[PDB]
Amino acid sequence: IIGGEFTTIENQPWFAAIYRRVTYVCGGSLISPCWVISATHCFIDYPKKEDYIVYLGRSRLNSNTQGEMKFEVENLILHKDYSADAHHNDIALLKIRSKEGRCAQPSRTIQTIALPSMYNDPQFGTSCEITGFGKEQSTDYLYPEQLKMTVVKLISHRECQQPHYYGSEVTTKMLCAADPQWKTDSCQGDAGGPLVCSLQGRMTLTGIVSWGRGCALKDKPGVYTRVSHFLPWIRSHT
Repeated sequence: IIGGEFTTIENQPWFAAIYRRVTYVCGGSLISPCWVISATHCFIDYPKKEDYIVYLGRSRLNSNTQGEMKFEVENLILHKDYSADAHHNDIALLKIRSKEGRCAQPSRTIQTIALPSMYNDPQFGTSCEITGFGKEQSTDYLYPEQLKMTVVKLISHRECQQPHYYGSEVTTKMLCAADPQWKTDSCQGDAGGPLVCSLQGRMTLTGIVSWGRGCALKDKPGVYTRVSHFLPWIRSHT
């Protein structure tokens, strides 16, 4: 996360920290006790489910947050229509199961996030939040030890397709979001994480961090998987 602020898991209780056996891989979001949703490009190079570890209720990258839960990946579902270069259908599902053979157990540091209703997204200009352990600066080598979050505004497909933006690289299955001053944004390491918006009432997983040209660059918004356009897929796989 470029700019923004530090936070603890209490402020984004559905955030899942995904690692590979051990280094960090990507963020994710708990949509149900047994299911975490993320981005396929995060695991494409290592599709083997047994190579991953998922944590819930974790606020620190390399330290065990008090109250956290650790899970193995019982099923790593990548999207069969995924394609790259811009990422298409960048969505993935991880069915979690602890060594005790149980799914997530809700708590003050672990809760689920509601999915959007079919094709129901906030109006462009709406402020939403993004969370992750990604770089705080494009030139950084290290990722922050403390979870971060920030606010970005939804950009219409109209605007995002403009010349100076992404033109045709962005599709209707993607959502663009950025800061009006381009001073804050998601970055390397934030992929798979949540783009949460208050949809007239409740916090809703409107998007999943997917891709972007650089980070916090003028006319280069963050691009997110448009969750409200993947409900059939999520439904059929859960």
